[PDB]
Amino acid sequence: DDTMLMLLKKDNATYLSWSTDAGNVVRQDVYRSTAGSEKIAELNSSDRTFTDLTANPQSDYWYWVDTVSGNNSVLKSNAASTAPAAASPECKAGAVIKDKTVDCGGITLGLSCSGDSDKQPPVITLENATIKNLRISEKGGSDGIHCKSGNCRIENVIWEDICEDAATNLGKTMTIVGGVAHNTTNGKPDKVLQQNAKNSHTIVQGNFTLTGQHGKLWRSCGDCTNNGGPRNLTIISATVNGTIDSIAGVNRNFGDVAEIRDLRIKGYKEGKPPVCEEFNGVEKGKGKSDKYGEFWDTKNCKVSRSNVKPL
Repeated sequence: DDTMLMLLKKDNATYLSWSTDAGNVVRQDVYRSTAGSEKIAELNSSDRTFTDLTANPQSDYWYWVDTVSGNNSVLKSNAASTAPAAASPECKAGAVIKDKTVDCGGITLGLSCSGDSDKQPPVITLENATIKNLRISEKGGSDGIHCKSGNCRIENVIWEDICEDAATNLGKTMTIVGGVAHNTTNGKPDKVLQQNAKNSHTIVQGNFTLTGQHGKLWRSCGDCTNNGGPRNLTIISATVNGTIDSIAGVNRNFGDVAEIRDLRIKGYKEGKPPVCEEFNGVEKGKGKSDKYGEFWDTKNCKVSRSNVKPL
């Protein structure tokens, strides 16, 4: 077994993100160098990120995560450094990966970033496939990672700067596990997740973390050509350590369901940001998509106020 730990020192914080294949985990421990290191956090079994706000900004640090399994075995990750100093051969910029799992070993990949609104090429295309331990470059964000078909998993990816989208789902299920996505504001509104296919499901888990200044996490298209649903989103666990305009927008009439379980937002107050907003979805050229507002515990917004907590 191995745990791959990566970090992003950015936005006055140090973000840890990792993937592990250790089965049956019950606890995770976070260590930071300073008697060669100290335990700075004890975590649940499912988180795959951690935000360190107590580190000295001027110092360079090393980090470790330990996972504890049911057989009492403790697995230590690689040491990860905030300062600079194995990858699958298929880990290339613009690659199309099919029916397999690919470990990029923490390398950085990227194409370019236009700045225009037209569709940009994905840095990675997944067809019923999984990618893990990858950094998408600041200058080559392009259109991030695409799930083109089947079931895709996106595990421990760090978006240094979202270009067009972070991830786009056309398949059956797209599951994001841990990872960290940075964005800077400003001409389309910024958005993290993109999901145009119907009968589709995007899952966000492992405490996937947004940092910087964001627009929307996710919005089912309100006025697209051949619009319809259901388009589904499930946030098992996520953290927004920064600003964001809104979380999830669903079309009430097309059966979209946003289910949100464990959402943490910096300085969260009800309505700031709105969490689940319901809209009327329309066909392109047949009016605008009206906003009904923010809702809780409805057929389309499966989220309770207890599912969202400040930070």
